[PDB]
Amino acid sequence: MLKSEKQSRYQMLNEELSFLLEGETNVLANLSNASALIKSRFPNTVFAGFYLFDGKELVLGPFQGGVSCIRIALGKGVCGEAAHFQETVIVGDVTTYLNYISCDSLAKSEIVVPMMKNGQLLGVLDLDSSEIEDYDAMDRDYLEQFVAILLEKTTWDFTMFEE
Amino acid sequence: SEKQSRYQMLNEELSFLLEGETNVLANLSNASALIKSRFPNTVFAGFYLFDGKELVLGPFQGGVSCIRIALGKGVCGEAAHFQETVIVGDVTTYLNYISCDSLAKSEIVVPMMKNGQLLGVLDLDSSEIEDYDAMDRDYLEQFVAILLEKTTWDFTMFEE
Ligand SMILES: C[S@@](=O)CC[C@H](N)C(=O)O
Ligand SMILES: C[S@@](=O)CC[C@H](N)C(=O)O
Repeated sequence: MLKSEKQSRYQMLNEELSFLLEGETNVLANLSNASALIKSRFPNTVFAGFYLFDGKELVLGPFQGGVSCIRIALGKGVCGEAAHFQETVIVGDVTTYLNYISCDSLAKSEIVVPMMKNGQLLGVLDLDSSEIEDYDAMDRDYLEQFVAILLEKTTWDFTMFEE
Repeated sequence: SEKQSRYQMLNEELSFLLEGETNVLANLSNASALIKSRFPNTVFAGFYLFDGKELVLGPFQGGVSCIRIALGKGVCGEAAHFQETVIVGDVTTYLNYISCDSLAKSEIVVPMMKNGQLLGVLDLDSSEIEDYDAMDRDYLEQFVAILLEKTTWDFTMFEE
């Protein structure tokens, strides 16, 4: 995908997220549709979704794709690395990468943007592509701005679903 | 009509995934992924959880969808209100239907109950007409049963 079109796709992506979340704070509906949205803008996406922090590790959250890894310990895997340092992590080639937890998929490249609030790790937004070297700094800046529109629009509260 | 083995392989696959895993989020999320990958005509496969007064979009597989469904509204509100699995053979000639995907032609919603409480519903949309019959209701209610006994409805570990 051309750089100018990637840039454009991301501009409509982040705007649409703002339009979608306008007036909606539910973390469940937001996290869910967010993954649906990303998946609809990037065809190479083989996985788009979240992994939330259960307090001790990362457990699978709303996502788009095939059956995936359930839990992930910090430091381990691309997602584990990201959650640890709390910084985006990109992987050009996943087949020659050393710390990559392969939960199937035809993922050749992957990126993980950490979600943070009040110095606390809420979890991570992760995307896998069917193409090698498919994520760069452009993807990094827009996905972080995405996560930012997400958290800014979402009240991290699961209260309403208990009992 | 061997839609049974398909569903057997599916439900056996399900128990295996929840084997030693009770997190509501991890479980509901993979359940939608599992259904989706196992049934080709699936346009939407996911859940709508009850927030106290209405249905609210939860872990699903599909395009961007409706966020909240009032009880009694649409096929999801129906299934929720009557706490009984509902089936629609032709989504277009069904009056009380809520469209969130233009490619959906038939739909089946199966309620999720626990201790006389509505937890939510499992909603499946197909791109084919009358693609769901009594066989789907049996096997999907069998899916939900297994899902609800191996899953602890607890979000507390994500709060704060
Ligand atoms: C859904 S599945 O792709 C997840 C985890 C990830 N690739 C890892 O190295 O952490
Ligand atoms: C996600 S979508 O298929 C929603 C709706 C449902 N068919 C309606 O009658 O409730």
